Amino acid sequence: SMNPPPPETSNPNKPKRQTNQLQYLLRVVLKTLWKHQFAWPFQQPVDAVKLNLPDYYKIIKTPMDMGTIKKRLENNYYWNAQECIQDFNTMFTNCYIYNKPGDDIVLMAEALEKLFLQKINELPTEE
Ligand SMILES: COc1ccc(S(=O)(=O)N2CCOCC2)cc1NC(=O)c1[nH]c(C)c2c1CCCCC2=O
Repeated sequence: SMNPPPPETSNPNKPKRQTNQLQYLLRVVLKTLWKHQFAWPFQQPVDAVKLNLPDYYKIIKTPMDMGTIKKRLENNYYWNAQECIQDFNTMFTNCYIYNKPGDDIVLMAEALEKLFLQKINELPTEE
């Protein structure tokens, strides 16, 4: 089976804005996770073809990854900070759905999620 197309990163029909919360999500939250030592499994969509995981997209129907989130922020895809925070949480939830306690990917996701929470708990004030 094929990979699905990656999630849309630009919608030409959506209005666009810059906010301090969106700046924080890209330049502080995403950036901090992007340069972490456990970021590499989460920097792009799971390639179930090359990795030979034919059941991944039978189990994961809302795939999400930091490469997609990064592009969404850079393309002003998100109007509300909540839309971006939901994508991060979907990415982590997918990991814990597909994988088991003691898996190396689970320990990596847990460390990244701890850091995500520390950064998102300092989300700046809304305009
Ligand atoms: C054995 O697994 C890999 C081996 C090499 C590479 S790779 O970085 O060398 N490379 C990626 C681009 O295609 C060429 C190979 C990646 C991965 N894997 C991931 O990235 C990844 N991420 C998640 C979220 C996941 C996974 C796979 C584990 C279970 C599902 C699962 O939850």
